[PDB]
Amino acid sequence: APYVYANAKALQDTEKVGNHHQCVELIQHYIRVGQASTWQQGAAVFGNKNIEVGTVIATFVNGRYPNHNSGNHAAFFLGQDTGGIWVMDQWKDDIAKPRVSKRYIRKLHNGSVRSDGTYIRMSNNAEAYFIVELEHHHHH
Repeated sequence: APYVYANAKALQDTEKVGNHHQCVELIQHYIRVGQASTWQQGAAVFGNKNIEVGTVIATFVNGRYPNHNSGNHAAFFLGQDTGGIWVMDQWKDDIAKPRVSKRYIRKLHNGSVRSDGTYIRMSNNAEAYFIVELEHHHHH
């Protein structure tokens, strides 16, 4: 929890924002999280008993946001249960996603991280989501 938008729950039904209506641009409109290429993988979201409503979360692979992967995604955490997580997000599809809105991301059967660091159906895989953190001091 280094980024927590306390009003993330209020975003339901708002107009999509940013220059391309992309998932990262929703976060960036309200919070200066920077470019996703700078993010460091934080604690896992699914199962985490400490994550606060509004925490900025994202898909992470091998410690980093996978810009190279069509399944990359970012969102605001809303809550969780035994079957998945509720997030607040957006993306460019004006038909499936006309507004900023909540959706349920499930823990999939055998959906845990694979040896190469990847996840099946990653953006729709609750286990792919980690808290967005800052690079530590031992980076160069």
